[PDB]
Amino acid sequence: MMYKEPFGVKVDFETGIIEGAKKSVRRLSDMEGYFVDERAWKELVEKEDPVVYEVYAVEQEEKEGDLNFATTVLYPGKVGKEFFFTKGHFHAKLDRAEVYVALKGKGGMLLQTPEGDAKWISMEPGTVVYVPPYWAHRTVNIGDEPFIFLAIYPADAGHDYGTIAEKGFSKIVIEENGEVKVVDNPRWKK
Amino acid sequence: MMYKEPFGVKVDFETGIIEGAKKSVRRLSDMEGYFVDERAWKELVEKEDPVVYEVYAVEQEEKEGDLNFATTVLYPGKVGKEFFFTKGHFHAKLDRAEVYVALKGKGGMLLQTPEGDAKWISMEPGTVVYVPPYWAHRTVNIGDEPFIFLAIYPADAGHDYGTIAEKGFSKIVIEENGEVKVVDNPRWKK
Ligand SMILES: O=C(O)[C@@H](O)[C@H](O)[C@H](O)COP(=O)(O)O
Ligand SMILES: O=C(O)[C@@H](O)[C@H](O)[C@H](O)COP(=O)(O)O
Repeated sequence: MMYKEPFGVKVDFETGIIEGAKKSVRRLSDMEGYFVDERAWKELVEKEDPVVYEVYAVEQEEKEGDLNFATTVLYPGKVGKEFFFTKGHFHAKLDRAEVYVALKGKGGMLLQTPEGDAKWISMEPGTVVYVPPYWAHRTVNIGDEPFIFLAIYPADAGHDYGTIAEKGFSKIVIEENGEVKVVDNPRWKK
Repeated sequence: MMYKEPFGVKVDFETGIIEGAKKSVRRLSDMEGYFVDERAWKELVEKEDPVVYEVYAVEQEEKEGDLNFATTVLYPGKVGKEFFFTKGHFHAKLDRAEVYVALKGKGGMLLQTPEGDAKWISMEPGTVVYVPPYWAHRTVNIGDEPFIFLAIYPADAGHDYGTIAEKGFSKIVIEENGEVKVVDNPRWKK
């Protein structure tokens, strides 16, 4: 058998860039049907179509017991009142967990069960977040600078984006009167 | 079914302390039969019996797909010429991986296959280390201050300390003439 080669990689905690990893880019135009204010979404796409987030991932062959890791740089912004976020997903193998480490900026995680119950966990540098089996998860940038974090997750966890793409999360994170709010999603189908 | 509660915990990157986690302490006297210079080991135990390392672990019920994480504070020191290190272990389920994130200080990882081939990966703050399936792993502090890191690993990986307790690693990390060396272990049985 081949024993895979151990390695180290440099991660820059100031930029989130993983040396040699290769950036994946999600622009606002890649996120139709995600934000509550659909007209605000369309206008910002027309005017700018900004980068919402970038991901640097180091991934193994899909195998039980193995581990992937990735950084994300989630840029600051709003679509209407709603802060920039990641698409969010369940695992394909639902019972897989994740562990996140916040590195820079100010943000948080929205989590949701298949039944639709949602939780918010605030994230500042040094916060480690336990993403349990069976929960979907989305990260949100509530500040004025990039929100940067590292995620470690099973190599065989896979992705279910579709469920979230259709239903969204049951809570949204917005700014009103200069204050950040977590509130029920008015468009939540269930 | 119960969906486990998501949570965040504060990790202090300067001290490695995980809030609320509860310290496990490994003193030099807990490591008989680990260092090459057995007389140097015995003398330092008699004179001081220093703390070699402390671990703060956040662990789940042993279940496929779930994740544990832990910090270690590996203190600076030598037993003779040999730098302080962790005991080191294989997983009980051998094909489980780990991911480490170096936070503070200067150190590195020694890895070894069941066949006895060994690898060294240098670790400074920001270095992420991929610990592959089937490898044993030990961390080493090659500097003058605590070496602090975070590890994420499968909840069902388990521990095999016994193999390492009897055979050691095939390489040692020492200081000679003010320079750090990685060299063959003269006492390596195989
Ligand atoms: O481990 C993870 O889930 C992350 O690396 C995310 O994939 C990343 O933050 C981007 O979010 P999403 O995959 O939901 O678009
Ligand atoms: O994930 C790990 O393996 C670490 O948390 C180690 O357990 C820790 O560094 C202590 O080393 P050992 O378990 O080999 O005594």
